[PDB]
Amino acid sequence: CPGCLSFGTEILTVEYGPLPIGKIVSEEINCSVYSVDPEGRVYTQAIAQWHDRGEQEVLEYELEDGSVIRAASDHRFLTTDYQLLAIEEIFARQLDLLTLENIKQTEEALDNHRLPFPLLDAGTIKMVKVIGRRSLGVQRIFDIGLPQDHNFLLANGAIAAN
Repeated sequence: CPGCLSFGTEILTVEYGPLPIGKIVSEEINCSVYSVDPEGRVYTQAIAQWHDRGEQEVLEYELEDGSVIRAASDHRFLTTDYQLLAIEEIFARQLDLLTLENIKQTEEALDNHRLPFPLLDAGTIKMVKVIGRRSLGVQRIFDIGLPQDHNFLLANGAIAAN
């Protein structure tokens, strides 16, 4: 599973705040995530499918802002130019990840505006590079199915594909 994330990957949920994808899938939690459309606007959508994909090769990617992403080398994330590329590629080409700097402040703003709302008007964006990685072997992976755009915001501000 290319678009799978490790158990502990924290997804920013509307109703409960950050929750590990493994928990969301293991309990098949009905909740919504924050996603970005092709026009770069943020909106919420409820999870439609919960997938427990067993195990596969997972790497730990260390980000410039200190956060970390544990996923398959080819998992895609949103870049500063609005391209969904494999994190390994983002590391290899030293591209910048388009991320939200302050989650709390961003969610607060989105609570007082009509959605979808421009991601850049929601909060301050930070362009962070992926500085390194290291194999973790084969680990437990999961994925959630969304009804609209196949991406969602992580607790660290990064936007992961699905």
